[PDB]
Amino acid sequence: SWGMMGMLASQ
Amino acid sequence: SWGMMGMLASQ
Amino acid sequence: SWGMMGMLASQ
Amino acid sequence: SWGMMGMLASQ
Amino acid sequence: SWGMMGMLASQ
Amino acid sequence: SWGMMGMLASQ
Amino acid sequence: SWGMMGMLASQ
Amino acid sequence: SWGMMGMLASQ
Amino acid sequence: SWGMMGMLASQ
Amino acid sequence: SWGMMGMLASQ
Amino acid sequence: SWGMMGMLASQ
Amino acid sequence: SWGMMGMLASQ
Amino acid sequence: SWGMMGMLASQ
Amino acid sequence: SWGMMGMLASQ
Amino acid sequence: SWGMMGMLASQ
Amino acid sequence: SWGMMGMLASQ
Amino acid sequence: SWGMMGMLASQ
Amino acid sequence: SWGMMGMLASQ
Amino acid sequence: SWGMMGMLASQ
Amino acid sequence: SWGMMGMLASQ
Repeated sequence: SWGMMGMLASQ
Repeated sequence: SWGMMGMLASQ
Repeated sequence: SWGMMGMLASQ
Repeated sequence: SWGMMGMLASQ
Repeated sequence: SWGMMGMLASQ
Repeated sequence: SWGMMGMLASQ
Repeated sequence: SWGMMGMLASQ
Repeated sequence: SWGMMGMLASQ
Repeated sequence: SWGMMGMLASQ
Repeated sequence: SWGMMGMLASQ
Repeated sequence: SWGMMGMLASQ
Repeated sequence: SWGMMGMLASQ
Repeated sequence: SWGMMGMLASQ
Repeated sequence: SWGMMGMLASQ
Repeated sequence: SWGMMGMLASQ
Repeated sequence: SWGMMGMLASQ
Repeated sequence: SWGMMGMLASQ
Repeated sequence: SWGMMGMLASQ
Repeated sequence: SWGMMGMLASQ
Repeated sequence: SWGMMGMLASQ
């Protein structure tokens, strides 16, 4: 089993 | 301004 | 079994 | 302005 | 079994 | 202005 | 079994 | 302005 | 402005 | 079994 | 401005 | 089994 | 300004 | 400005 | 089993 | 089993 | 200004 | 300004 | 088993 | 088993 999380934020 | 997030889960 | 979630927001 | 989200589940 | 949900909003 | 949503379920 | 969903929005 | 959506399910 | 999303599930 | 999700947004 | 994301899962 | 996730954001 | 984070777990 | 991230998992 | 975490922040 | 993670950010 | 950190664990 | 990081794990 | 940690900070 | 980590930062 495997999981991934990705987040990108910019102003 | 910008923002994006993503998640993936697999069992 | 598997699931995905994606979100994108911008001003 | 813009925003979109998506979800997918598979058992 | 599987389900999907998609939403898009804009001003 | 604009907005659209969709759902699909399959058992 | 299989399903597809496609959405396109533009201003 | 424009918008179109589509869904297809096959068991 | 523009936005499009797509999902495909196959069991 | 397999699934895919793709999203594109632009202002 | 621009943004795109993608996910693929295969069991 | 295998999964992939890709995200690209730009202003 | 900018910021991005990512996590991956595999058992 | 620019930013991109990617993840790949294979069991 | 293995996990990874990556973070990038900038002003 | 194997996994990879790559991130690139620039202003 | 800039800052990035990373961690990897493998059992 | 620029920054990139990468990780690879193989069991 | 093995682990790694890397940190970089700059003003 | 083996792992690698690489980081590059510049102003």
